[PDB]
This record gives sequence, structure tokens and C-alpha cells, in this order.
Amino acid sequence: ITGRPEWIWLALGTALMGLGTLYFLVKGMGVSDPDAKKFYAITTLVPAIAFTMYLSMLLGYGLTMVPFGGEQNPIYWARYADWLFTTPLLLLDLALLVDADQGTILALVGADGIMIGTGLVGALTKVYSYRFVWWAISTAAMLYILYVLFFGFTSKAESMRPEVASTFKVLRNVTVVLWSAYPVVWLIGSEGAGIVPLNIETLLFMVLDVSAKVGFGLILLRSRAIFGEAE
Amino acid sequence: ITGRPEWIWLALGTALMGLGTLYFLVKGMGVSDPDAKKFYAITTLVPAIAFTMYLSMLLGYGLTMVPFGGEQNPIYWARYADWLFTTPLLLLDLALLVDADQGTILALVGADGIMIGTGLVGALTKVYSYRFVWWAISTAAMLYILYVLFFGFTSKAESMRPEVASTFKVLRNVTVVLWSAYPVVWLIGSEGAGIVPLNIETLLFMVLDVSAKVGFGLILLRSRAIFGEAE
Amino acid sequence: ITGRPEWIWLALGTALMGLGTLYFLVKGMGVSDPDAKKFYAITTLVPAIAFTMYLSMLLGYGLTMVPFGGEQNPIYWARYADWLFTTPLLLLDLALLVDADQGTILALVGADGIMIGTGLVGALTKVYSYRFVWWAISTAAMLYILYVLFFGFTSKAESMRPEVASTFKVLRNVTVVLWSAYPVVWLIGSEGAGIVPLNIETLLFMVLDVSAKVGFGLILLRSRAIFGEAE
Ligand SMILES: CC(C)CCC[C@@H](C)CCC[C@@H](C)CCC[C@@H](C)CCOC[C@@H](CO)OCC[C@H](C)CCC[C@H](C)CCC[C@H](C)CCCC(C)C
Ligand SMILES: CC(C)CCC[C@@H](C)CCC[C@@H](C)CCC[C@@H](C)CCOC[C@@H](CO)OCC[C@H](C)CCC[C@H](C)CCC[C@H](C)CCCC(C)C
Ligand SMILES: CC(C)CCC[C@@H](C)CCC[C@@H](C)CCC[C@@H](C)CCOC[C@@H](CO)OCC[C@H](C)CCC[C@H](C)CCC[C@H](C)CCCC(C)C
Ligand SMILES: *C/C=C(C)/C=C/C=C(C)/C=C/C1=C(C)CCCC1(C)C
Ligand SMILES: *C/C=C(C)/C=C/C=C(C)/C=C/C1=C(C)CCCC1(C)C
Ligand SMILES: *C/C=C(C)/C=C/C=C(C)/C=C/C1=C(C)CCCC1(C)C
Ligand SMILES: CCCCCCCCCCCCCCC
Ligand SMILES: CCCCCCCCCCCCCCC
Ligand SMILES: CCCCCCCCCCCCCCC
Ligand SMILES: CCCCCCCCCCCCCC
Ligand SMILES: CCCCCCCCCCCCCC
Ligand SMILES: CCCCCCCCCCCCCC
Ligand SMILES: CCCCCCCCCCCCC
Ligand SMILES: CCCCCCCCCCCCC
Ligand SMILES: CCCCCCCCCCCCC
Ligand SMILES: CCCCCCCCCCC
Ligand SMILES: CCCCCCCCCCC
Ligand SMILES: CCCCCCCCCCC
Ligand SMILES: CCCCCCCCCCC
Ligand SMILES: CCCCCCCCCC
Ligand SMILES: CCCCCCCCCC
Ligand SMILES: CCCCCCCCCC
Ligand SMILES: CCCCCCCCC
Ligand SMILES: CCCCCCCCC
Ligand SMILES: CCCCCCCCC
Ligand SMILES: CCCCCCCC
Ligand SMILES: CCCCCCCC
Ligand SMILES: CCCCCCCC
Ligand SMILES: CCCCCCCC
Ligand SMILES: CCCCCCCC
Ligand SMILES: CCCCCCCC
Ligand SMILES: CCCCCCCC
Ligand SMILES: CCCCCCCC
Ligand SMILES: CCCCCCCC
Repeated sequence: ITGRPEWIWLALGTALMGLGTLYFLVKGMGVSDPDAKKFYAITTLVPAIAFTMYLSMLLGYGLTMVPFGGEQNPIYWARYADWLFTTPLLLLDLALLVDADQGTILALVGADGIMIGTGLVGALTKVYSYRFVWWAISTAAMLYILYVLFFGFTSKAESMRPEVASTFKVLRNVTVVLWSAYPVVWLIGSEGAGIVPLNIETLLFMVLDVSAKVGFGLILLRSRAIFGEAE
Repeated sequence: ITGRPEWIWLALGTALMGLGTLYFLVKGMGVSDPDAKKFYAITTLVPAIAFTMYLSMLLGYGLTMVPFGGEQNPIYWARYADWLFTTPLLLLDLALLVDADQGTILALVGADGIMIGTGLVGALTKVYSYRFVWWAISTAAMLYILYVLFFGFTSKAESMRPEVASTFKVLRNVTVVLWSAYPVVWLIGSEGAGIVPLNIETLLFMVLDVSAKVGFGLILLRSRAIFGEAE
Repeated sequence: ITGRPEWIWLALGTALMGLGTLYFLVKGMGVSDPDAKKFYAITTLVPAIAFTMYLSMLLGYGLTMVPFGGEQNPIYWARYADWLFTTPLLLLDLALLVDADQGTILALVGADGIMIGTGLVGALTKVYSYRFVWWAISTAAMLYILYVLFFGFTSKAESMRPEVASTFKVLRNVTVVLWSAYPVVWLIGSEGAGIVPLNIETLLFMVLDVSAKVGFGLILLRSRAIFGEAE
């Protein structure tokens, strides 16, 4: 395990996701409100899935070698397995907060699936120049998602409770900033142009992942917006 | 890319799915009705997914070699990845049109999953005679789906709005004819008996795919059946 | 096929799932009640999926070799493909019976996904001692599911119809006993410590699978709890 310099960040990531999972699990024990239960379920599952995939990367299972540029390049494929399930759960948290219509939710989840799926294909593609074609398609799917979060959701939040409108606005802003960093790190890291070494890349993704999951969850689950308006 | 004679049909397929995706995306921009949004979301996602998988076939990612009959046989596995997601979306379009009950929808999607999954296993099976066992099981799942579309849905459409009944009937008929061709092409093509060469097989699937997705979508999204009855 | 001593149990399993599938399919033909249709759909799909995966194991497709302990160890990976889809369907049968809230259903299905997914990783892991780390995480996800079935569902059933409360209690008890055997068989069988040989392991899983699917389904589909209260 320690044979890879990036192991320290995989281990820290595993620990922080594990701790985040346990914290949300305990916190949600005292919850009976049916609406709050939905948000706790979604939000606890996110770091639990990430915990398993960080562990698989730490132990070496979630790593494969991909030939491109005349080299055997270490590619952590387990990231995409994580993201396939956790990024639509994160979007679902946002969509339920603002009572999004079903068509909009399906558009978001579908675009998200395309985003992660094409990122996976790009990560595993052996023809170097083609990796960036997949990156571009994935990034276009991301831009669609960000567009919807701003010009379909923000003006939906404003007709809702003030506490859900303010909580949505904060989580929207956190999401757009954090999620936009992922394609940049991929592009300059070992999957793309290879300018930033894998150990630093792994650190960067770990900070983004913990912030986008445990950070996000801490903000959401401390808000009164997750509860039905009750006396 | 041009090293494979079937590349021209993969390229045309990619282009037509891409163009179809953009057309539906633009067309649905001016839509606020919650019901119509569902149909636009579902129907736009279908060629978008197909676009990505056609591209993966064009670039060579979605192709593998399978030993059977003492030969290395080129198998485009990306078709099944496409179909796994797009065929239940197509069925969902039909089921929502007639306000199908939840049990019926689950039966359809489940049978569809079995249909595509067993087709994939058959496509990748190395014992030649066993490929046709999987083809038979998949075809039985197809026949179940077609049965339900006729003797569970058609008489559901007739108690609904005339515009939804007439639109459903047309899309049902398009679906049954087009979908029934797929097992025949598989059986006589490079996956099955090998009587029709891969380049012609690829052409045939491209015509079926564009018709079943973009053709289907053009009929559906031009109907007033996708809108709630409103003043 | 007969080259593997466990083939007889794979063949019997295939037959019993096939027969169970046909029986439930015929039985549900005379059903119009929308609630009952849901239970028939879910419950018929379960042995149908299991039939396909038992067949893939019989024909040899669903088997791979995994190096650990200095040996090539036969691992039937198709079990996890089965279980990935059938165990959440089984939980859905239980959850719908007691009209579980959406948050609880998502927690169950999510924990179940983690349970099966980590079992799959453990089954395919090449470092022997690490296989048991994945077994432990999977078992913890199982224990969560069993906890919810007892201390979240049982007291939900009691405020419902007596026929649904009594049917739920029986199916809950069947589920907890049968499902708890699976991690034990894995641990002592060819995936784990290797004390029980593969042919006996295969027998054990076949008895558990038929009981947990066809047995379970026979109890559920003969109950009046699956019908809406109607005059
Ligand atoms: C509604 C939304 C969910 C829409 C989803 C959007 C989605 C369509 C976007 C594209 C997804 C698609 C790229 C998934 C591809 C998975 C694939 C990378 C798995 C690895 O297999 C690739 C090659 C080795 O590189 O296998 C070597 C050759 C092997 C023989 C491969 C044969 C097995 C195939 C992988 C079977 C395909 C199954 C499905 C792709 C399962 C989807 C997995 C998940 C990653 C989407
Ligand atoms: C409700 C509905 C959805 C019901 C669904 C119906 C469904 C049950 C029908 C059968 C689906 C099942 C056949 C999927 C099999 C996928 C498999 C072909 C992927 C390729 O792996 C096959 C061999 C190489 O040929 O791998 C070589 C050996 C490797 C070590 C394989 C180990 C990895 C396994 C593939 C893990 C299994 C994961 C699940 C099958 C994911 C499902 C993928 C999708 C195609 C259904
Ligand atoms: C809401 C709930 C559903 C939550 C779900 C919980 C879930 C997160 C729990 C963990 C699931 C995760 C372990 C699935 C891993 C599948 C993996 C074993 C498939 C086989 O690939 C493993 C190695 C060979 O051993 O591939 C060799 C290297 C290859 C290059 C691998 C590259 C292809 C990757 C497999 C692509 C990943 C796609 C997704 C994992 C699809 C999920 C399949 C299913 C088994 C969950
Ligand atoms: C918890 C993990 C999260 C929130 C991950 C988010 C990841 C993305 C938004 C990834 C986006 C990518 C692209 C837009 C193109 C390049 C490849 C990706 C997959 C890194
Ligand atoms: C957009 C793509 C569509 C509508 C594809 C439909 C495909 C089928 C109905 C495929 C059916 C098959 C069988 C019935 C058995 C042989 C294998 C298949 C998968 C080709
Ligand atoms: C129809 C099949 C059923 C009901 C299978 C149930 C399987 C399980 C509950 C498996 C549990 C496992 C663990 C808890 C850890 C070890 C690995 C598994 C996957 C066997
Ligand atoms: C969105 C953030 C992307 C920028 C990442 C900056 C990383 C700077 C680290 C120094 C680069 C290491 C190069 C020498 C090894
Ligand atoms: C459902 C349509 C299946 C029939 C396809 C007919 C294809 C005819 C093309 C000629 C066959 C090529 C054989 C000589 C290369
Ligand atoms: C939950 C049941 C697990 C116990 C399984 C008992 C199997 C006993 C069979 C005898 C073991 C075979 C060892 C000699 C080959
Ligand atoms: C490819 C995996 C996509 C599914 C991820 C799980 C999250 C799905 C959330 C469903 C949202 C509800 C839509 C109506
Ligand atoms: C194996 C992939 C199956 C899922 C495909 C996505 C479409 C699912 C549509 C869900 C229909 C709603 C059922 C209640
Ligand atoms: C990884 C596969 C998980 C999906 C299995 C299919 C069963 C899903 C049942 C959905 C229950 C409804 C939740 C709201
Ligand atoms: C186009 C929608 C406006 C809100 C999205 C902001 C786009 C940020 C760009 C992210 C950088 C990705 C490379
Ligand atoms: C049995 C249901 C009647 C409607 C379905 C028509 C079946 C068409 C056969 C398709 C050919 C597949 C090989
Ligand atoms: C902790 C919840 C109480 C009900 C679950 C009973 C646990 C049975 C243990 C199963 C054995 C697995 C190794
Ligand atoms: C070796 C790099 C070749 C450049 C490929 C860039 C493709 C980016 C596509 C953006 C439309
Ligand atoms: C080499 C071909 C052997 C014939 C197999 C046909 C099987 C079809 C099954 C239909 C019930
Ligand atoms: C070779 C076996 C080494 C023992 C591993 C047991 C790990 C079990 C983890 C339970 C917390
Ligand atoms: C990680 C295993 C958890 C089993 C005990 C249940 C914890 C309490 C959860 C309350 C919903
Ligand atoms: C509760 C702490 C969980 C941390 C387990 C994984 C950390 C890796 C240590 C090497
Ligand atoms: C908008 C046109 C999209 C076409 C891109 C793929 C066509 C392949 C050209 C070689
Ligand atoms: C209807 C009987 C189904 C049995 C088919 C599979 C049994 C395997 C026989 C070798
Ligand atoms: C993006 C950083 C999130 C910070 C989380 C802090 C949570 C405290 C309530
Ligand atoms: C099956 C062929 C479909 C033809 C689509 C034409 C759409 C015009 C409205
Ligand atoms: C766990 C054993 C189940 C027994 C099923 C018998 C069904 C008869 C109604
Ligand atoms: C990591 C366990 C958290 C302890 C409880 C925190 C207050 C709910
Ligand atoms: C008003 C919300 C500001 C949140 C910005 C957080 C940036 C990481
Ligand atoms: C809305 C601001 C987006 C900031 C992008 C930051 C990418 C590192
Ligand atoms: C391909 C872009 C379509 C242009 C608009 C067509 C009329 C909505
Ligand atoms: C009355 C509907 C006829 C549609 C037939 C289309 C055949 C491709
Ligand atoms: C309902 C008519 C079906 C026609 C099947 C055509 C197969 C090529
Ligand atoms: C296996 C076929 C079952 C025959 C009908 C049983 C009574 C519904
Ligand atoms: C009162 C229900 C008892 C069911 C026990 C079944 C054990 C297999
Ligand atoms: C509730 C009793 C569980 C029995 C476990 C049996 C495991 C073989």
C-alpha cells in the first residue's frame, strides 16, 4: 500500500468519509419527520459509497494501468464508480429541496450519467488525442447541469419557503464552484496532459470530494429546510 | 478509423443522433408544462445516449474481439450499453402516454432489462451453439413486452384522451415493427449465423436505431398528447 | 458442463427458478387490482433474473478464476449480478407491504447495494487477508438492513391491516433467517476460508436462493395482503 506516494491522501480520504458517514448516521437517529428522513438517507449514503471506493483505491483494487503516450499510466477507475452513484444523489438533494418537477430531475440525472460515463470512457481510452474528445463531451454535460441549477432551480427556490431558498442558494453556490474544479484537475492531471503529478492530483480530488460530500452534507443537515413546516 | 468498412455507417449514425439530440434540446426550450417536460426529458436523453455510444464505436472503444467458430469475431458491445438505457426510456415514453400503473411499468422495464442483458451475454458467449440459447431467452422477453404493449396498453389508451389514444397507437405500431427487426438482424448477422456481413449489419442497425429513436421522437414531440389538457 | 461436480446443483437451481417464474407468471394473469399487480411484477421478476444467472453459471459464462492463496480459485461472479437486482426487489416487496416512507426505502436499497457491491469486490480481491475486510463491511451493511426490518418496519406493520401485519411478520422472519446464512456460507466456502468445498457450497446457496425467492414468493402471493381493501 505504502509503495504508492499518493497512499497518504487515499488513507486520509477513507478516514474522513468513514467519519462523515458515522456522524450523519448518528445524527439522523433522532429523526421521524418523513421529509427529513429523505434528506438524511440521501446524504448519509453519499459518503458511505465514497468510503468504500476510497478504500478500494487504498488497497489497490480500484486502480488499473492504461497504455497511452507510450507509457503504462496508473488510472484510478474507482472514482467513476463512486461518482456514478454519488453525483446523482447530490443532485437529488438539491432537486428535492426546491420540489423540482419530475422531468427536470430526469434531465439532471441523465445528463449527470452522461457526464460520468463519458469521463470514464475518456479515462480508459488508449488513443491519447481521443481522451480529450470525451473530456469535452463530459464537460458539455456538466455545463448543462450547471445551467439548470441556475436558470431552472434558483427561480424555483424563490417561490418556496425562505429557509429552503436560502439553504438552496448556499448549496447551489458550493456545488457550482466545487464541481467545476473536477474537469480542470482531470485535464492537467495524470488522466489528461500530465502536468500535475498523480500524488498532487490525488490530494486535490480528496479535498474536493470531502468538501463536496461531507462539507455539503454538514450545511444541508443543519438546516431547518429539510423539515416539513410543522407546528 | 477508416480501416473498418463499416465506419461510414457508424459516422452517419453518430451525426444523425447528434443532430437529433440538438433538435430536441432546442425544441424543448420553450416548454413550461410539467407533463410535456417529462416527455422532452425522456425523449432528448435517448439520442444523446445513443450519440455517445455510436461515437465510442466509431473511435473503436466500443468494439471487442470474441473467439467463436475458430475465429476472432468483431463484436460491438457498446450497442448493449446504449440499449440498456435507451430501450427502457422508450418504453417509459409509451407507458406515461397511457398513464400505465406502476406494476405494469416495472414489468416492462424488468423484462426489457432481461432482454438486453441476455442479448449481451449471447453476444459475448464463446460456445457457438449457446449463443442461440441466449438469443431465444432474449426473444421471449421481447415477446412479453410486445404482448403487454398490445393487450395491456392499447385498451388502456382507448379510455384516455383521443389525442393520446391516436398518438399511442401510431407509436405502438412503429415500436412493434422496428423492434421486431433487431433479433432478426442479430441472428443473421455477425453475432449469429454470419450470413450478412458486418458492414451491412451495421447499416441495418443504424437505420433501425435512427428510426426507433429520432423517428419515434419526431412523432411524439409534435403531438399535443404530451401536454396536459389546459385552457 | 458436467466437468464440474457442482453442475448438478446449478442445473437444479436453474430448473426450480424457471418453474417458479412460470408459476408466478401464470398465477398473475388473472389480476387487475393495481396494488396486487405491483407485488406480482416485483415477485415474478426475482426468479426470472435468478433463472438467467443460474443458467449462465451452468453454461460456464458466469465463472471466473481468481488468484489467491497461490491457487486459481473458481469464483462464480454471476451470483452478485443476480443479487444486485433481486435483493433490492425482495426488500421492495417488504417495504411496499408496510407502506414504508421513501427515505426508508432509499436507505434500504442503498445499504443493500453497498452490501452486494462490497461482497463482489471481496470475491474478486487477490490479496487474501483483504477479502475478509470487504466481507466485514458487507456484513455491517447487512446488519443495518436487518435492524431496519425489525426496528423501523415491524412497528409500522402493526398500525396497518391485520392481514398485512401478519404476512409482513412471517416474511420478515423468513428473510432475516435466510439472509443471515449467506455471509456464513461465503466465509467458510471457496470465497473465504475454503473449509467447505465448492460443490457443497453451491448446494447450500441453491437451497437458500430457492427458499428466499420462490419460497418467499409463494407465501406473499397467496396472501390477501397484496390486494387493496375492496368490497
Ligand atoms: C439514464 C442515465 C443512466 C444514462 C447513462 C449515460 C451513459 C449511457 C453514458 C455512457 C455509459 C457507458 C460509457 C458505460 C461504459 C462502461 C464501460 C466503460 C465498462 C468498462 O468496459 C470498457 C472496456 C474496457 O475499457 O471493456 C472491454 C470490453 C468488454 C467485453 C465490455 C463488455 C461489457 C460492457 C461494459 C457491458 C455494458 C454494460 C453497461 C455499460 C453498464 C453501465 C456501467 C456504468 C459505467 C454506466
Ligand atoms: C430490473 C432489471 C434491471 C433486471 C436486470 C436483468 C438482468 C439480470 C439480466 C442479466 C444482466 C447480466 C447478464 C449482466 C452481465 C454483465 C456482464 C456481461 C458484464 C461483462 O462481464 C462478462 C465477463 C466477460 O464476458 O466478465 C469477465 C468476468 C469478470 C470478472 C466479471 C465480474 C464483474 C461482473 C460483471 C459484475 C456484475 C455487475 C452487474 C452485472 C452489473 C449489470 C451490468 C448491466 C449489463 C446489467
Ligand atoms: C445506490 C446504490 C446503488 C449504491 C451502490 C453501492 C456501490 C457503490 C457499492 C460498490 C459498487 C462497486 C464496488 C462496483 C464495482 C464493480 C466492479 C467489481 C466491476 C468489475 O471490475 C473490477 C476489476 C476487476 O476485478 O475491473 C478491472 C478494471 C476495469 C478497467 C474496470 C473499469 C470499469 C469499471 C467497473 C466501471 C465502474 C462502473 C460501475 C462500478 C458500475 C456498477 C456495477 C455494479 C456492480 C454496482
Ligand atoms: C463527490 C464527487 C463529486 C461531486 C464529483 C464530481 C465530478 C465531476 C463534476 C466530474 C466532471 C468531469 C468532467 C466534467 C469532464 C472530465 C472528467 C470528469 C469526470 C472529471
Ligand atoms: C434504440 C435501440 C433500440 C430500440 C433497440 C432495440 C433492440 C432490441 C429490441 C433487441 C432485441 C434482441 C433480441 C430480442 C434477441 C437478440 C438480441 C437482441 C438484443 C438484438
Ligand atoms: C436471492 C438471493 C438472496 C436473497 C441473497 C442474499 C445475499 C446476501 C444477504 C449476501 C450477503 C453477503 C454478506 C453479508 C457478506 C459476504 C458476502 C455476501 C455478499 C454473501
Ligand atoms: C482548480 C485547481 C487546479 C490548480 C492546481 C494547482 C496545483 C499546484 C501544485 C503545483 C504543481 C506541481 C508541479 C510540480 C510537480
Ligand atoms: C429485417 C431485415 C433482415 C433482412 C436483411 C436483408 C439484407 C439483404 C442484403 C444482402 C445480403 C448480403 C449477402 C451478400 C454479402
Ligand atoms: C449456515 C450453514 C453453514 C453450515 C454448513 C454445514 C455444511 C456441512 C457439510 C459438511 C462439510 C464438508 C466438509 C468435508 C468435505
Ligand atoms: C447510472 C446510475 C443512475 C442511478 C443513480 C441513483 C440515483 C437515482 C436517483 C433517482 C432520482 C429519481 C428520478 C425520478
Ligand atoms: C438496468 C438499467 C435499468 C434502468 C434504466 C433507466 C430507466 C428506468 C425508468 C424507470 C421507470 C420508473 C419505474 C417506476
Ligand atoms: C444497483 C441497482 C439498484 C437498483 C435495483 C433495482 C431495484 C430498485 C427499486 C427502487 C425502489 C424505489 C425507490 C424509491
Ligand atoms: C453556462 C451555465 C452558467 C453557469 C455555469 C458556469 C460555468 C463554469 C465553467 C466551469 C469550468 C469547466 C471547465
Ligand atoms: C405475441 C404478442 C403479439 C404481438 C407481438 C408480435 C410478435 C412479432 C414477432 C417478432 C419476431 C421476432 C423474431
Ligand atoms: C442487529 C439487528 C438485530 C437483528 C439482526 C440479527 C443479526 C443476525 C446476525 C446474522 C449473522 C451474520 C454473520
Ligand atoms: C493530443 C491533443 C490533441 C488535441 C485534442 C483536443 C480536442 C478537444 C476537443 C474540444 C472540442
Ligand atoms: C450451432 C447451432 C445449434 C442450434 C442451437 C439452436 C438453439 C435455439 C434454441 C431455441 C429453443
Ligand atoms: C488471513 C486472514 C487475516 C485476518 C483478517 C480478518 C479481518 C476481519 C476484519 C473484521 C473487523
Ligand atoms: C454500521 C452498522 C449499523 C448497525 C446499527 C444501527 C445504527 C443505528 C441506525 C439507526 C437508523
Ligand atoms: C473510523 C476510522 C476509519 C478509518 C479507516 C480507514 C483509515 C485507513 C487507515 C490506514
Ligand atoms: C453536429 C454534427 C455532429 C457530427 C459529429 C460526428 C460525425 C463524425 C464525423 C467524422
Ligand atoms: C421448464 C424447465 C426448465 C429447465 C431448463 C434448465 C434445466 C437444465 C437442464 C440441463
Ligand atoms: C465548502 C466548504 C464547506 C464547509 C463545511 C462547514 C460546515 C459547518 C456547518
Ligand atoms: C418510422 C419512421 C418515422 C418517420 C419520422 C417522420 C417524422 C415526421 C413527423
Ligand atoms: C422458507 C420456506 C418457505 C416455504 C414455502 C412454502 C410455501 C407454501 C405456501
Ligand atoms: C462520530 C460519532 C458522532 C457522535 C455524536 C455526535 C452528536 C450527534
Ligand atoms: C452566499 C453563499 C456563498 C457560498 C460560497 C461558498 C464558496 C465555496
Ligand atoms: C461560479 C464560479 C465558478 C468558479 C470555478 C472555479 C474552478 C476552480
Ligand atoms: C439543430 C438546431 C435546430 C434549430 C431550431 C429548429 C426549430 C426549433
Ligand atoms: C396507423 C399507424 C401506422 C403506423 C405504421 C408505421 C410502420 C413503420
Ligand atoms: C406487427 C408486424 C411486425 C413486423 C415484423 C417485421 C420484422 C422485420
Ligand atoms: C407451471 C404452470 C402452472 C400451471 C397453473 C397453476 C395454477 C395457476
Ligand atoms: C411466525 C413466523 C415464523 C416463520 C419462521 C420461518 C423460519 C424459516
Ligand atoms: C433471527 C435468527 C437468525 C438465525 C441465523 C441463522 C444463520 C444460519
